[PDB]
Amino acid sequence: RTYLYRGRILNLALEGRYEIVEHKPAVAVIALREGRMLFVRQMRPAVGLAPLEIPAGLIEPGEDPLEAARRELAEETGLSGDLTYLFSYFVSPGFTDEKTHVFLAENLKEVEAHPDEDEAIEVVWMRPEEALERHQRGEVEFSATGLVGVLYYHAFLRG
Amino acid sequence: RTYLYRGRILNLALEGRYEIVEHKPAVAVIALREGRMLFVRQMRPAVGLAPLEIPAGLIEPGEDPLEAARRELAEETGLSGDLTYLFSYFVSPGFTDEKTHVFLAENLKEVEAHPDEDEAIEVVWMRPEEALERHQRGEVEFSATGLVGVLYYHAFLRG
Ligand SMILES: Nc1ncnc2c1ncn2[C@@H]1O[C@H](COP(=O)(O)OP(=O)(O)OC[C@H]2O[C@@H](O)[C@H](O)[C@@H]2O)[C@@H](O)[C@H]1O
Ligand SMILES: Nc1ncnc2c1ncn2[C@@H]1O[C@H](COP(=O)(O)OP(=O)(O)OC[C@H]2O[C@@H](O)[C@H](O)[C@@H]2O)[C@@H](O)[C@H]1O
Ligand SMILES: [Gd]
Ligand SMILES: [Gd]
Ligand SMILES: [Gd]
Ligand SMILES: [Gd]
Ligand SMILES: [Gd]
Ligand SMILES: [Gd]
Ligand SMILES: [Gd]
Ligand SMILES: [Gd]
Repeated sequence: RTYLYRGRILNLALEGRYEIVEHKPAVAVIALREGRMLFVRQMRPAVGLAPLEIPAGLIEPGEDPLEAARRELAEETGLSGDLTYLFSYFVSPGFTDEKTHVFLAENLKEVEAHPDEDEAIEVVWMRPEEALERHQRGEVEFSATGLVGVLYYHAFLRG
Repeated sequence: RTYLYRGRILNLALEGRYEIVEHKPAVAVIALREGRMLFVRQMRPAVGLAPLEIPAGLIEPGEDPLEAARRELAEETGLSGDLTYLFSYFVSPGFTDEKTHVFLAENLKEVEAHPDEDEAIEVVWMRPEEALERHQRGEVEFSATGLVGVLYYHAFLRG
């Protein structure tokens, strides 16, 4: 495996004829409250639009999945909760090793008296049914984390 | 956006401080039959293991999503069926523009008298319940397509 580029959140390498992109692992948090799921949107230069996602981020040096999940939820929404590990997935094993760990957040609580808002992120509480409905009409795009959250909801959280 | 590398299935570029990986779009096919979902496994150099996935592939030049879906299902499993577009998602909008289009395949039929097997792929018909169960114990890994298929099943195909 020879490297062509070593960067901030990724390295580009070649293994034979295989182009490989090493990428830090990540976390995603599904949070439901009063029939609404906590989605987030932000400027995504790579795609040129802001898809519907759920709180998520890269695991930082020194962090395990659970810890990164707590930090991302706290930093992007100013919330904490009781987290439960659900499952993980490789975003695109055909070229990258980025692995995402998904958690469920319950009993949401303000991290502090007056949470410090994240300017780069837009918090969007929305019924998972609406997110899917709108996506089906081509009105909104999904990130893998957003779609996984929506599907997980329909499969195990309704009622 | 300046390019550092132009390759076969991806280009590495820089947009300001953002590292961007342009990648061809892809397709995935969820197929259920007799309580079993059609999963596939193959050597994935990027991750060093063979996660549980569903028939999937890159959209080739000249193809639209539906056509690529038909080809991948045919080439990886030797099957055809009535396809229905379900939804799409960006695998990791934080660094790549790879977008995946998911379809449902019903009324599966042999593409030909004696289907030509794909040596690089391992076809694994398995109950989605078992896939999830085993993954939960750390016995098998999931690709985004595999997890999406499993969750979709639990949300809309049981009964
Ligand atoms: N990183 C790579 N570099 C060069 N050639 C590759 C690579 N990955 C696959 N190939 C070649 O392309 C052919 C398969 O093409 P695809 O139709 O795109 O399917 P595949 O890559 O096997 O799986 C596609 C989808 O699953 C996930 O891994 C990923 O998200 C991707 O969108 C194979 O015969 C293989 O030789
Ligand atoms: N391509 C990039 N290049 C350089 N810096 C980046 C990039 N993407 C994000 N950043 C920087 O990192 C910080 C955010 O880090 P993360 O915690 O990793 O979260 P984010 O990248 O915003 O979303 C993470 C997850 O969602 C999906 O887009 C993707 O699958 C990723 O795993 C931001 O302040 C931003 O400046
Ligand atoms: Gd984030
Ligand atoms: Gd972050
Ligand atoms: Gd504060
Ligand atoms: Gd609606
Ligand atoms: Gd494939
Ligand atoms: Gd293929
Ligand atoms: Gd044949
Ligand atoms: Gd079992």
